[PDB]
Amino acid sequence: ESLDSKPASAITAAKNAEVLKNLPFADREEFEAAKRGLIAPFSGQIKNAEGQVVWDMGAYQFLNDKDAADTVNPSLWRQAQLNNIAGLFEVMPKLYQVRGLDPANMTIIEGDSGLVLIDTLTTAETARAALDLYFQHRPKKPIVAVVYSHSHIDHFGGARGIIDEADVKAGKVKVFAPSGFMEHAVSENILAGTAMARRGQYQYGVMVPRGAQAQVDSGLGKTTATNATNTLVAPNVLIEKPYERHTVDGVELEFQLTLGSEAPSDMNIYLPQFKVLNTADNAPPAMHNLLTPRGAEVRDAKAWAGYIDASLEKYGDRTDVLIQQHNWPVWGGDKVRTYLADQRDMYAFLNNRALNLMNKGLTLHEIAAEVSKLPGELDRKWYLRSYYGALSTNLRAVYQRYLGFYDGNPANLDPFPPVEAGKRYVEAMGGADAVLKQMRAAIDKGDYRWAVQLGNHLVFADPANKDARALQADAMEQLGYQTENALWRNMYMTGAMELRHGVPTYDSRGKSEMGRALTPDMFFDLLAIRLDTDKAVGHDMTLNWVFEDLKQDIALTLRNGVLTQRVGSLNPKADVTVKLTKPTLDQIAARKLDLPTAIKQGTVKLDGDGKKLGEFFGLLDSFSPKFNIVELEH
Amino acid sequence: ESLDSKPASAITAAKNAEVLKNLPFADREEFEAAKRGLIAPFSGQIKNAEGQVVWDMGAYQFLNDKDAADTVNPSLWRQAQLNNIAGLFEVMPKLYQVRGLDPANMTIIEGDSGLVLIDTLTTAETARAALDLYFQHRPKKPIVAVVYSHSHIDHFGGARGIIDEADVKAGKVKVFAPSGFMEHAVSENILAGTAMARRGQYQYGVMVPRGAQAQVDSGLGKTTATNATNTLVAPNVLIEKPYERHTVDGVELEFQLTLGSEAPSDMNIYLPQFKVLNTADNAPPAMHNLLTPRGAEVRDAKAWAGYIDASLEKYGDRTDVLIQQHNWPVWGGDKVRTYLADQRDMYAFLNNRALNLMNKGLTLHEIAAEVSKLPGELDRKWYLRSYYGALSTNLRAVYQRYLGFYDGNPANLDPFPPVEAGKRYVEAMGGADAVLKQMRAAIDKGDYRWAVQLGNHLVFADPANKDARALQADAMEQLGYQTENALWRNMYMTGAMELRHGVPTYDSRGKSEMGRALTPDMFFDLLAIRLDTDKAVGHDMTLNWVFEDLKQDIALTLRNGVLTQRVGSLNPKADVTVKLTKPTLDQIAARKLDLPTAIKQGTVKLDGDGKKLGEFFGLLDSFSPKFNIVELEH
Ligand SMILES: [Zn+2]
Ligand SMILES: [Zn+2]
Ligand SMILES: [Zn+2]
Ligand SMILES: [Zn+2]
Repeated sequence: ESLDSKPASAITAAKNAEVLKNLPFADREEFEAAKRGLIAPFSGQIKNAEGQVVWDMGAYQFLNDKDAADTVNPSLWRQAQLNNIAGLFEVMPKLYQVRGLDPANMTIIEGDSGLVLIDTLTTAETARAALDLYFQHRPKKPIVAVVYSHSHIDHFGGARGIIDEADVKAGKVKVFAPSGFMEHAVSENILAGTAMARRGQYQYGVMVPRGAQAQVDSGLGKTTATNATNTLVAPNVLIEKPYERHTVDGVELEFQLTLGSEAPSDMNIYLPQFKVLNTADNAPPAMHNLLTPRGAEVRDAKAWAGYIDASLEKYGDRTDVLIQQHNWPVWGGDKVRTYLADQRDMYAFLNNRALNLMNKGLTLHEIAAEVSKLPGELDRKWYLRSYYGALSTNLRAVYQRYLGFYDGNPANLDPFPPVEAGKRYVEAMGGADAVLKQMRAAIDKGDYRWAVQLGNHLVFADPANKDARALQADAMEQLGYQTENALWRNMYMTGAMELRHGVPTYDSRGKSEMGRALTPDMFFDLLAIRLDTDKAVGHDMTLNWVFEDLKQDIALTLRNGVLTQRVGSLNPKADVTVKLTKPTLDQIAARKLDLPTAIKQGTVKLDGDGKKLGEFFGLLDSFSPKFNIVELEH
Repeated sequence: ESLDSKPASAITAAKNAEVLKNLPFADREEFEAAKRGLIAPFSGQIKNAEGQVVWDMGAYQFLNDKDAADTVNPSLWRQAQLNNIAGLFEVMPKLYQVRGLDPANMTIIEGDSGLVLIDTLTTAETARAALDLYFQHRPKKPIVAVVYSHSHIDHFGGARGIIDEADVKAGKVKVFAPSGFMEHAVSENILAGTAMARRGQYQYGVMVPRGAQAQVDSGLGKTTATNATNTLVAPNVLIEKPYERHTVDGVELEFQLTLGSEAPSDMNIYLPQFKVLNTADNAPPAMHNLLTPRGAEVRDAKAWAGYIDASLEKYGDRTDVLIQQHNWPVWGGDKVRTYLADQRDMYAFLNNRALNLMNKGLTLHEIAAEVSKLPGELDRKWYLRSYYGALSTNLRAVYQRYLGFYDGNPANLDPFPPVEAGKRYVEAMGGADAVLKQMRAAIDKGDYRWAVQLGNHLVFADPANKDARALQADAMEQLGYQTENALWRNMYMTGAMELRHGVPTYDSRGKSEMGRALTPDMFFDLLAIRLDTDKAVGHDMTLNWVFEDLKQDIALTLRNGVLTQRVGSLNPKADVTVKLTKPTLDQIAARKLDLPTAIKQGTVKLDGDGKKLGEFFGLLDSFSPKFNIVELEH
């Protein structure tokens, strides 16, 4: 049995051929929108300080000006080509977008004395790349204001690389965000972060080769940046009212809090002077995720559609062009009004149809099966295709949000873990060789869907079964070939790759400098997750922390192996008090500063049982960002 | 194959005998707390207008002063025995509680001139019955104020039976609520209502007969009311700040907002005069659900633990007795502080341990299997047992909250619907007879857990297979006999019953009057759900609605078979304009008033396409509330 990337099968290639028939020949239209406004194209490479490639558009050369392979769905192929159109873009004078040098875009407005920015890109390396391309056709000006459209890494991540941390702590540089920015940014990207990062490797297929048999696109971009630095710098102006007009450096900004939609903290941005609406990530030219593959809190389709409807109302007529922080803009008032209404109708449908079926008694997989397409004319639009988010996932995601993972059927109340259930299903079907045969029968029958369900149990029951991995991976690869959904493809490809070759060595949050923005309370929130309950039981203790610089007081309490904290108080009878400053912690947190060293320097002062601090730090786990996904631990 | 309720199996009874030894012997402590303050006991019946029974405590007589049967887990039997302690209780002079006439409790505070209430129970009938019992021992006074402690039907559903709609509308009776009450109460109980009510039939085993081989208790109560009226009356004063003091009828009320925890809209109530804390449903004497079986939004254990630690800090030192809106109070400051400390550690642990393992790479069923108990002394407390919420469910609920239903493994990206998967697995195992063989072997082995997974496949493949159904029911029954979890037992019993004798004809929301509180926007949010998209595809149209009494305008738009709405505006080019009143709408809504009848009456003015209004109402589906759960749909 082979561990090589197989070609498209008879059945795969045919399925893809059929798609050519079913796709509407209203082509070129969108291509015209992709290309319009282009100044300096980019098809090169971006490197970090050590010389490693962080972004590389050149690897996608194969998509360009060619027809679709059988190893790719034609619809996705098209979308993949569109995201290939990258570089520097003029919308209107004084208004620029840098596309295809990050999964995200960067919108820069040429202010009076300086510059106003919308979004910082994913990484400090891409951000400075973006600006570098800008300054190369436009005059050099400093940065007066930055706009975080949402609490998403691909937008706040490139921050520290283009703006100084202290100009924001002082106020010389104003930074605009949505309400509850910091609390949600740190949850998604830090508190469940190790899981999120690793699952994310599947979402964008980051370690998967770029080719027609492998990695082609990520729907709203190509993929993400590799071996680069995730930064985080907290905002100084928190927009908390539903609408707000602010003015800075001679630019008028109309903000629309779209909280709870695409991000838990998210806002749109309108520019009166230009007659332009920035929907951020709220209306991309592809169905978005209500539940992201990397893992996040479910999003609200209902609120999502209302916010789009609000945009359509409040700015629908006074807009000539709509620009987003992902993909190309849409030109002409008529077209934006139609676009937004279709976008609204989409998310509204997801919510309403799912809720319709729920009250009809359908369970999440039933619903996903029963709704095969968007209703009416929404089906025929290129910008509502399941390229990023899946109609199916999204329908399940509504059931999740309103009712949960449990389907109501007591037979699904307490499912067996994958290893347990695998072993039992294999036995039930006659053992390894019996299922292997059934797998082959299904791969020949071109039922790759069932083959993976079959193979999954087997690989989990016996991960040493080399013929099971090879088969499972082939079945997945085929599913990746057939799928319209750029994200699904990435996941099926990364699946196959890791079934075959194991888990590659790479940390998504290796270079990360996001722990700088962490307040002490967010830090101890992290330590609570880090703490090993089982070891910690028996070692009950209380710890006082006084942050002399921030004049902050936190009371940590470890009881029954559970860690809890009180911000703004101190326990009198605490076992130890730790007097220090934010930066001192910062270096203990990034492992720069040795425990016994710190006490000698005078940088950490102790009152009580010092051996308690040491023993408390001993009780912390560290998380490997390199865990198994398609086979069992470790 | 038999369809009768089977007795305990040798392994089941054995398992249940072992519980006796491992349960802590410090019984009686909890009984003394439940009995304390009892004035008037209740074991009676409560009946509706048509004389049907809505609530019967005497049905549980079998539990009283008797030892546990082999068909019920001893720990649960204890819990059941405590929930049998029902009636009117004095907490302190001027402070009374009505327990065990409803799944929830009623707190009654005697004021300067009238009565201050906390929660109104589930139904008009029970609520009236609670006040009867009170007035039978305390002086008849009017209700001056009501407090909705959270947006759960067991706390707001009985309001209309005891206070007047227009009195609240005017401001004579102050009704307090936590921020966003209406929004979340109408969402959970009306928008997703038919699903939630039916799934709720399982959660409380409503149609399951009460006895040792069937229904016995529901953790924080016995069950819910049957054949009763759910009401809803919108509050007039909303608590928006984290803490608020209010004095009404000479009663000092401190509110602590605890939004996101047990309920989206939720708060605690401190009574400084008394030195008592009402923790509503935030600290019941049992683990609570982070994800409820009936179905609702996931709950935030992190917040949950945080709010408790807040109560502990801000009220723990000035609290002599803690009272709850379910179960008995806890007496003694030292005891309440221990109690709240333990409860906080619990929800903190749930969140933190799950998140720990998540970052370690474990999936939801893996973490469920890995964590078998609460840590340290938390395991040893009666008030933290999984009687209501399950430890496994809650662990899975943390996974759901932060990551979602998808485990990251692409094999599980696109699962088959129950029927599809069932037919395939059955085939893969060698068809009905072969799987029935395997089922039989599993029941003999005492593997009731595996049996139900096996049988579910079969029953869904062919719901006419009476052996399958009968076996699956027996296995479900044993699982029910074994479980400590009141909710799970209910679910397993209801399932076994419906597998055997089908779904009985009962509407939980039969007498419901919750549509009366619905404002027009709410009513249209409901219609968009009710709308049949396939049908309404092709009938695109626009409707203006003007509410003469409310002075409110609503712009309905139906596009691509999807219904959206705009509040505060009218579209000038609408196919029709309707000018009416809220009462008028209600009567058409409750089906009491025909369409053409109303038009004639002058209560409904049309402006445009008259035919259109008719063709719009004929596009809405009706939900049957009797859908199958343990087998595929009708
Ligand atoms: Zn985003
Ligand atoms: Zn983005
Ligand atoms: Zn509740
Ligand atoms: Zn309750």
